[PDB]
Amino acid sequence: TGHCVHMRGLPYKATENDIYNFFSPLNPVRVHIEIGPDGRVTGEADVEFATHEEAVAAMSKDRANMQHRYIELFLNSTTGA
Repeated sequence: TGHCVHMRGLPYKATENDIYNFFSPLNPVRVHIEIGPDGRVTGEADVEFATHEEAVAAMSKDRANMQHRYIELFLNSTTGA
């Protein structure tokens, strides 16, 4: 669908909208929210953006979700998309 950006270490309140609205005030053109059982555990997701430029603006704050603390936030795409 879009660009995409990866996340590992997500908390017991992980949701698709949770993860991308902390990545920043961004708009993923898609999300996949991916975890242990049901959205509560170690989460392991990827999110699909309006370009390396939407997603690199996500690459600005990393540490910033889990009770103020950190997730493996990393690009994996190119602005093609």
